[PDB]
Amino acid sequence: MKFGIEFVPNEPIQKLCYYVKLAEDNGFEYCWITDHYNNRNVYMALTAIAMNTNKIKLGPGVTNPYVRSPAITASAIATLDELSGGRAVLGIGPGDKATFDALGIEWVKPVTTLKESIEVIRKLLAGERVSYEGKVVKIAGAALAVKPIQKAVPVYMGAQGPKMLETAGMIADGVLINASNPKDFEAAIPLIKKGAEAAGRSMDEIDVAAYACMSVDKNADKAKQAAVPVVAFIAAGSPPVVLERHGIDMEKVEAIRNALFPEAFKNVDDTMLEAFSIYGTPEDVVEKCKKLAEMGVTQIVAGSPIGPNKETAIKLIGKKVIPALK
Amino acid sequence: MKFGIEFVPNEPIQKLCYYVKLAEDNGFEYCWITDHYNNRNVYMALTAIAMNTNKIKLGPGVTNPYVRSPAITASAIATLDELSGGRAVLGIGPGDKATFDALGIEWVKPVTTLKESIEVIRKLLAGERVSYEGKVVKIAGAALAVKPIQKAVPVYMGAQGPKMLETAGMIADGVLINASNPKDFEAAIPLIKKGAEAAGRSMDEIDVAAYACMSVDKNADKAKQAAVPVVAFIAAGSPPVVLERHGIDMEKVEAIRNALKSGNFPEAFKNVDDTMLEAFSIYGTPEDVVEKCKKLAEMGVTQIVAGSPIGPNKETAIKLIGKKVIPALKE
Ligand SMILES: C[C@H](OP(=O)(O)OC[C@@H](O)[C@@H](O)[C@@H](O)Cn1c2nc(=O)[nH]c(=O)c-2cc2ccc(O)cc21)C(=O)N[C@@H](CCC(=O)N[C@@H](CCC(=O)O)C(=O)O)C(=O)O
Ligand SMILES: C[C@H](OP(=O)(O)OC[C@@H](O)[C@@H](O)[C@@H](O)Cn1c2nc(=O)[nH]c(=O)c-2cc2ccc(O)cc21)C(=O)N[C@@H](CCC(=O)N[C@@H](CCC(=O)O)C(=O)O)C(=O)O
Repeated sequence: MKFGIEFVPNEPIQKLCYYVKLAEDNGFEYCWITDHYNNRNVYMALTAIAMNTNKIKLGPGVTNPYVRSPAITASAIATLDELSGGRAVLGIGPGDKATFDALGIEWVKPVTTLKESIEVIRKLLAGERVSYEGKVVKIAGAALAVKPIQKAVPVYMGAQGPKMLETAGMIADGVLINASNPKDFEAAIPLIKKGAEAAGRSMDEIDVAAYACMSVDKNADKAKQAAVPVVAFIAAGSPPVVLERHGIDMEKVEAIRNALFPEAFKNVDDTMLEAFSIYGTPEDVVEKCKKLAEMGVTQIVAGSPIGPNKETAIKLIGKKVIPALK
Repeated sequence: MKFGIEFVPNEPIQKLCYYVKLAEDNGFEYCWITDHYNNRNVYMALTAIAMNTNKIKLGPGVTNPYVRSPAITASAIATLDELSGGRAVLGIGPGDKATFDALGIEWVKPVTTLKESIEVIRKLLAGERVSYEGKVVKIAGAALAVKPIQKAVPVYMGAQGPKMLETAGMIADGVLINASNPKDFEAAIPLIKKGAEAAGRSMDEIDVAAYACMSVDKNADKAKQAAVPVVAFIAAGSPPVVLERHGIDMEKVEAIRNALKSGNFPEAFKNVDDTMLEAFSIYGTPEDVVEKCKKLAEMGVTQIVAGSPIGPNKETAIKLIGKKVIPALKE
């Protein structure tokens, strides 16, 4: 099993550089930084991370076709790959309606715009002159001067909806799914497989990644309790099909959505902690990851909280979780 | 053949970080930075270099037991290995009398000092609490809190003389020999092998490195011209044994010795001839240099250090070596 780590660049980048180097020392293989206009800029954070790291893969987790021209994205990814000596990965997704409303941006065909941005980004990274008259994305004679070091920078798609999961199976080198429980993947992987069989691809070409809420501590209950605030936020934002897949009292969920705080947090129960987070001792967490692996998951991203204390939990994971899971 | 690159940190450290990143891009595997009190500090240079690189191995080429405590050398190396994610190498040598006469440092038994220093550095790096009552190095209760990432950081000895070569066979993970010609390695690798056999070691455990003067250019004569000033210095400093081995006109040498002594660089270079260029440098076209490196591999060289001048232009030369030399010699 491969492990990733994710951070919002909402603290001074030096602190983030410490966490990621700590993650590299502890055998994490992927570093994913969120991209939102209100936080520190993702590529500037990835530059500093690159300079403080040596082996860990890194890149946006995830950017999108809208807040920058896909041409700019491609050139940013190439710069990162150059600087890091061939370690870049491109996490890319459609974004969200709240953002583009705020920014005055049209949320044009999410699935198509993404598919086509990705095809255009792959070609520019290959050093091709690109003339591409898509439905949404339209390029005329663009070329990069900057080159990546890798022949093909991996592209990981964020996908929650059915079409995106299938579109990912057809084009993506990997898929980031905001899920933490094996049932979420029993459903979504066939949807990716459908796309992958369609396009002639084996599932060996596709890193299915669990972008999970993790919370590991030496004390099971200290760990469980660190999970609670993120779990309460998940339950709120989940669509009913997920609510029905794991069997969640929409009663609590109206009480959590409403309370949102300590009232929101009080209504979080054990079926929700089962459903939206890998929590427990290292031995509990090692077991939950084993199960996700049987379901086709090849990367687990230890998202927030990483534990009650991120620093302590990164180290605990390095000592007692990563080596037990190959 | 693995390739290394050498650099004196005598320009702003950002310029050096560019050259090393460029060498990494171009497939060089080792970066060796000299350690002399008059230039930029070797470990501050290596720190910056580590932050601008990702996979090239890096270290001092070479430090010595005298200008810092060996315990300070150990923790500096551990700090480098931590920062770089496990890429450090410790190049270490006895230093030189001229420096320690300048600095008021007694050049005590260079071979026993070096062996004892290397042994203490390794025990320190292995995390041991160290009490060591050597003939020169005496340590009581010392222990590092800083830990390397590599279980064993490699130790490369710089070695020109036969007792230093023998010692390297017994204790070193690699040997940096300042020489560019197969005749030097014919003479030296038997000496290394004797120490290895005495210590019970295979020669697969030992990276024999030619710390060479290299000058490559699409134009062989331009390459040759660029190597002269460095060759002038190597001929001048060569011990007497080395110059007869290669048949250097010893009168052309003294003329080079006086000119550099006075700082008369143009007079020094006027006295360098083809015999010293073939003796003390690897020069010419990429095809020429590839052939010369194969003749070095034949004597038992497993790393070539593309030392100064690298080429007429360092930046151009690093790229040409990357494109036309390293791939040809890559097992
Ligand atoms: C757009 C939406 O896609 P979704 O897969 O359900 O959810 C998208 C999320 O993944 C998206 O919000 C991500 O960008 C969020 N995301 C982040 N978004 C950000 O931009 N920044 C972040 O840092 C970020 C982090 C993050 C981390 C992990 C991750 O797991 C995702 C991340 C959707 O509606 N998908 C539908 C497509 C429906 C649709 O849009 N149809 C249109 C277009 C179809 C076409 O024309 O091709 C139509 O009917 O015409 C589906 O899958 O069926
Ligand atoms: C001490 C001297 O050793 P040497 O092997 O000739 O030293 C030449 C170089 O290796 C040495 O000067 C290096 O430190 C110089 N050097 C630099 N030295 C620096 O300190 N900084 C540098 O950056 C540097 C760069 C460098 C790069 C490559 C390189 O290959 C050498 C480098 C010597 O005379 N050795 C003889 C005699 C050994 C000896 O001293 N025996 C004594 C001592 C006995 C005892 O100590 O126990 C005796 O028998 O009485 C021998 O090897 O046989």
